Amino acid sequence: VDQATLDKLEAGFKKLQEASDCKSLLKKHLTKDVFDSIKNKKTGMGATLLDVIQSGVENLDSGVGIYAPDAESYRTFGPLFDPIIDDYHGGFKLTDKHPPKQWGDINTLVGLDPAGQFIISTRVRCGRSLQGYPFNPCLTAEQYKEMEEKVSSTLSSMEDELKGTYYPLTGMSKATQQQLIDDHFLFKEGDRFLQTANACRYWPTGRGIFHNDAKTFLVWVNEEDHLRIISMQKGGDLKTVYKRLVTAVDNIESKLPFSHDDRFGFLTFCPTNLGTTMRASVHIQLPKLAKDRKVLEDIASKFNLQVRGTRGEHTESEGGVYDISNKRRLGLTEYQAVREMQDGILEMIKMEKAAA
Ligand SMILES: Nc1ncnc2c1ncn2[C@@H]1O[C@H](COP(=O)(O)OP(=O)(O)O)[C@@H](O)[C@H]1O
Ligand SMILES: CC(=N)NCCC[C@H](N)C(=O)O
Ligand SMILES: [Mg+2]
Repeated sequence: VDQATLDKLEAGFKKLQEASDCKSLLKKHLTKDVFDSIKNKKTGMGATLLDVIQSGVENLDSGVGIYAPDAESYRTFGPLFDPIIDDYHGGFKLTDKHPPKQWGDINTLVGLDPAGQFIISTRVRCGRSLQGYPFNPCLTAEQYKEMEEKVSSTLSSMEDELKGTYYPLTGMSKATQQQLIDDHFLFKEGDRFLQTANACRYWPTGRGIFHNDAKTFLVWVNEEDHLRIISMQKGGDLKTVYKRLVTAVDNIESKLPFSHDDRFGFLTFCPTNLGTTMRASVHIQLPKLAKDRKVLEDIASKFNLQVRGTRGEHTESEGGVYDISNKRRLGLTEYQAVREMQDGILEMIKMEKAAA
C-alpha cells in the first residue's frame, strides 16, 4: 500500500470521527484499532481499504458506507466487514455460515392485501456475480462488454413467460430510459454512493436491461451487481411474483456460473446484499401509520423491515407511497427472507386498520 493511499485513509478516518452527526455503520465500526489493523493491507487485484471505505467517507449520509472491490476484500478487510455484516443482518457471528439456498414452500405464501386499498405493487429481486469477474471497481471497459455479451446471450434462451428482449443502455433514447426509470423498471443513472465507490466507470458501456413484454420479469446488467434478477407486478400477489423469480433464477443458474461463498452465500458488491441477495418489497400506502416517516420506520424496524422512498433508497415518499421490504438477506434462507416481508406487511396493514 503506497503512501498516497495512506494519507487519504488517515484523513478519511479523521473526517469520520469529526462528523458528529454521521450515523453510518462505517463510522460506528471503524475503530482506531480496526482501522490500524487493516489499513496497510492489499488484495491480489490491488484493492485497498480506501477502495472499501471511500464511498462512506465522501458520503457521510451513507447508512453502511463500504463495498467489496473484489471477493478477497471481504476477508482481507474482514475486521471491518465482519462487524458491519453482523450488525446490518441482525446477527451473524464470525463462526456463522449462511445456509444453503432454499426457496421454501411457495404454496405457503399469501395475497398481501385482498381489498386492494393499501398495496400498490409487489416486487422481489436477487443479485448475482459471474464467476471469473471481480466487482465493479476492478472491471475494465472490455470486461463490461464481455459480461454484457455473455448475459444477454444467455437470456436470449429464456422461454414462455420469461422470453424477452435485451435493451442496451448504449443507444437507448433518453426518453425511453427515463420512462423505464419513472415506471420503476430500470435502475437509475448516476448514484452518488456507487460513483464514489468507482462502481460506475465507463458508463453506460456494458449496462442494460432485459425484460419480457409485460415487464414482469427483468434483469439488470452491470449496475451495482453483474445481474439483478427481478420479478414485479401491480397488486399484492406475492406468491406469483416469488414463483416467477424462482423459475427465472433456477433457469439462469443452470446456464451461467455464479459466485458462491461457503460463509457468505451468494457474493455481491455491497455487504447488505450477501447471502440470499433477496429484497422483497411492496409499494404501499399507510396514511395513519405514515403520518411521520420516522414513526413508520420505527414500526417497520421491529418487523426487520426497511423503509425507502417511492423511487428507491435515498429518496422521499411521493404521494404517501413507501417502499417497504425485508432488511436482512444473510444468515436466513430465501424463504425466511420473503416471509419476513409478507409477515411484516400483513401485520402493519392490521395495525393501519386498527389505528385511530
Ligand atoms: N414493490 C415495488 N413496486 C414497484 N417498484 C419498486 C418496488 N420496490 C422497488 N421498486 C423500484 O425499484 C427501483 C430500484 O430501487 P432500489 O431502492 O435501488 O432497489 P434494488 O434493491 O432494486 O436496487 C426503484 O425505481 C424503485 O422504485
Ligand atoms: C444499493 C445498496 N447496497 N444500498 C445499501 C447501502 C447503500 C449505500 N452505500 C449506503 O451506505 O447507504
Ligand atoms: Mg439499487
